[PDB]
Amino acid sequence: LDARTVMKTGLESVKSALRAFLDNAAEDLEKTMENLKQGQFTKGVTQIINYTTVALLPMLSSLFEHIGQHQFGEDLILEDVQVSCYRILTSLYALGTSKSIYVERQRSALGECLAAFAGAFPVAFLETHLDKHNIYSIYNTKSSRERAALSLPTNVEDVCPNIPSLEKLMEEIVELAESGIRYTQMPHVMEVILPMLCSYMSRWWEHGPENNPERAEMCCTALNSEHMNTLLGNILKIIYNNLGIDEGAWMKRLAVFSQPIINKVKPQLLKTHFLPLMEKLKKKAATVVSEE
Repeated sequence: LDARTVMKTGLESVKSALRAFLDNAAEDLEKTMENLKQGQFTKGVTQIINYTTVALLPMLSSLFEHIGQHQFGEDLILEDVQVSCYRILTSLYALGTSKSIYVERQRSALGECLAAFAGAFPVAFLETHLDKHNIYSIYNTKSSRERAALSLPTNVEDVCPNIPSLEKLMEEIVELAESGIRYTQMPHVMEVILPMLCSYMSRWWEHGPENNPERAEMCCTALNSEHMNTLLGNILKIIYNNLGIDEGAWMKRLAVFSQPIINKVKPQLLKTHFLPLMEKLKKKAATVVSEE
């Protein structure tokens, strides 16, 4: 797809076709939300679950990496498509924090779908405090009247009710890392939360005002080099605390997720906390696990 040219000059028929596609995808995701929450007992529900997990989540996630790495978020996701994507955040977060043996089988694809969408998402849902600067904000663009006219929560805190902000997600991550409990105790965080903020920072770090000193601290997201240091600290702490506990392929997926993340790491600041990773990964190298 070519979101740049499509948005700059495109026919309204195909325009509305794409907006209707996104709205219908969000609608299908929402109806799947309510009926897996109320549908613990099982089939049309099984048919729509198969539809979701086989086509809908994967192709949407693929479009998400597309938008992210082609940088097409600067054109396509602007007006009411981002409120559809707010609803998609609510859906995918409900999936991530959802506790269900039925979904435990396909939570693996859920993690990559969340990672892709957070990488492609143009609104700082994690920086609720500073979202006034974001020109992409539906609150800035839609305006209060059209916001109340449509289905907007009218609050930057309420735009994602159960979705936590970056600061409280960070305190949750550091608290669970300090606790250092078994992987099977609380897997959902490791295979859902981590990829989302990893992709989020991999996008928004160069959007950080530290990268562009001009227009700083009224730029759109304050995700600092100290923030990426903090998430490196989190990565090291959880990986060390869960080396011993039965590990898994999901960490190899997390390490692939952190591969773009460790690219931001200077190869000399690499050492003294990846040199510990050096030694505790190559004295433990008799495993299928591989990094770097």
